[PDB]
Amino acid sequence: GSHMGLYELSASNFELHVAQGDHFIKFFAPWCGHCKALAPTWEQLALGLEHSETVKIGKVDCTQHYELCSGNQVRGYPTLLWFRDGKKVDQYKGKRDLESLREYVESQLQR
Repeated sequence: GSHMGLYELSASNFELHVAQGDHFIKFFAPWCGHCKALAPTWEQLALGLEHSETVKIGKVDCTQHYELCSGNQVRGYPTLLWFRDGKKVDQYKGKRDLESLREYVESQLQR
Protein backbone atom coordinates (compact mmCIF):
# COMPACT_ATOMS: atom_id res chain seq x y z
CA GLY A 1 0.00 0.00 0.00
CA SER A 2 2.54 2.54 -1.15
CA HIS A 3 1.92 6.16 -2.17
CA MET A 4 3.80 8.39 -4.58
CA GLY A 5 6.21 10.77 -2.86
CA LEU A 6 5.79 9.08 0.53
CA TYR A 7 8.74 7.32 2.11
CA GLU A 8 8.05 4.56 4.65
CA LEU A 9 11.09 4.25 6.86
CA SER A 10 12.36 1.52 9.11
CA ALA A 11 14.85 1.20 11.88
CA SER A 12 17.49 0.15 9.34
CA ASN A 13 17.19 3.16 7.07
CA PHE A 14 15.68 6.04 9.00
CA GLU A 15 18.81 7.76 10.26
CA LEU A 16 20.63 7.31 6.96
CA HIS A 17 17.56 8.63 5.08
CA VAL A 18 17.21 11.86 7.09
CA ALA A 19 20.99 12.53 7.13
CA GLN A 20 20.94 15.02 4.22
CA GLY A 21 18.43 17.72 3.41
CA ASP A 22 15.06 18.44 4.95
CA HIS A 23 12.44 15.90 5.98
CA PHE A 24 8.88 16.03 7.30
CA ILE A 25 7.95 12.74 8.98
CA LYS A 26 4.61 11.44 10.29
CA PHE A 27 5.09 9.14 13.26
CA PHE A 28 1.90 7.09 13.54
CA ALA A 29 0.25 3.94 14.79
CA PRO A 30 -2.30 1.98 12.76
CA TRP A 31 -4.71 1.94 15.73
CA CYS A 32 -4.73 5.74 16.05
CA GLY A 33 -7.96 7.41 14.89
CA HIS A 34 -6.41 10.82 14.33
CA CYS A 35 -3.71 9.13 12.27
CA LYS A 36 -6.35 7.51 10.09
CA ALA A 37 -8.09 10.88 9.79
CA LEU A 38 -4.87 12.52 8.57
CA ALA A 39 -3.59 9.80 6.25
CA PRO A 40 -5.20 11.05 2.99
CA THR A 41 -3.99 14.61 3.66
CA TRP A 42 -0.46 13.32 4.26
CA GLU A 43 -0.66 11.38 0.98
CA GLN A 44 -1.69 14.59 -0.84
CA LEU A 45 1.24 16.41 0.79
CA ALA A 46 3.64 13.69 -0.41
CA LEU A 47 2.27 13.66 -3.95
CA GLY A 48 2.53 17.42 -4.33
CA LEU A 49 6.15 17.39 -3.12
CA GLU A 50 7.16 14.23 -4.97
CA HIS A 51 9.65 16.03 -7.23
CA SER A 52 11.08 18.40 -4.63
CA GLU A 53 14.85 18.66 -4.55
CA THR A 54 14.83 20.06 -1.03
CA VAL A 55 12.33 18.11 1.12
CA LYS A 56 11.19 14.52 1.43
CA ILE A 57 7.95 13.40 3.04
CA GLY A 58 8.00 10.26 5.16
CA LYS A 59 6.22 8.20 7.78
CA VAL A 60 7.25 5.78 10.52
CA ASP A 61 5.02 3.10 12.03
CA CYS A 62 5.79 3.24 15.74
CA THR A 63 4.23 -0.19 16.28
CA GLN A 64 6.98 -1.65 14.09
CA HIS A 65 9.94 0.63 14.86
CA TYR A 66 9.28 1.93 18.33
CA GLU A 67 12.90 2.77 19.20
CA LEU A 68 12.85 5.34 16.37
CA CYS A 69 9.82 6.89 18.06
CA SER A 70 11.04 6.93 21.63
CA GLY A 71 14.48 8.04 20.42
CA ASN A 72 12.80 11.09 18.91
CA GLN A 73 10.59 11.73 21.97
CA VAL A 74 7.44 10.52 20.22
CA ARG A 75 4.85 9.73 22.94
CA GLY A 76 1.55 9.88 21.05
CA TYR A 77 0.16 10.11 17.55
CA PRO A 78 0.23 11.49 15.01
CA THR A 79 3.51 13.29 15.75
CA LEU A 80 4.80 15.37 12.85
CA LEU A 81 8.56 16.03 13.07
CA TRP A 82 10.91 18.12 10.95
CA PHE A 83 14.50 16.93 10.43
CA ARG A 84 17.34 18.80 8.76
CA ASP A 85 20.72 17.28 7.93
CA GLY A 86 20.26 14.45 10.36
CA LYS A 87 18.90 16.31 13.34
CA LYS A 88 15.48 16.71 14.80
CA VAL A 89 14.42 20.34 14.33
CA ASP A 90 10.76 20.75 15.33
CA GLN A 91 7.63 19.06 16.54
CA TYR A 92 4.94 20.67 14.39
CA LYS A 93 1.80 21.22 16.47
CA GLY A 94 -0.08 23.52 14.13
CA LYS A 95 -3.09 22.88 11.94
CA ARG A 96 -2.86 19.67 9.97
CA ASP A 97 -4.84 20.52 6.84
CA LEU A 98 -2.98 20.28 3.54
CA GLU A 99 -2.52 24.01 2.96
CA SER A 100 -1.27 24.62 6.49
CA LEU A 101 1.21 21.75 6.07
CA ARG A 102 2.40 23.19 2.76
CA GLU A 103 2.87 26.64 4.31
CA TYR A 104 4.86 25.08 7.15
CA VAL A 105 7.04 23.18 4.68
CA GLU A 106 7.79 26.41 2.80
CA SER A 107 8.58 28.17 6.09
CA GLN A 108 11.24 25.50 6.87
CA LEU A 109 12.88 25.69 3.43
CA GLN A 110 14.08 29.30 3.44
CA ARG A 111 17.81 28.48 3.73
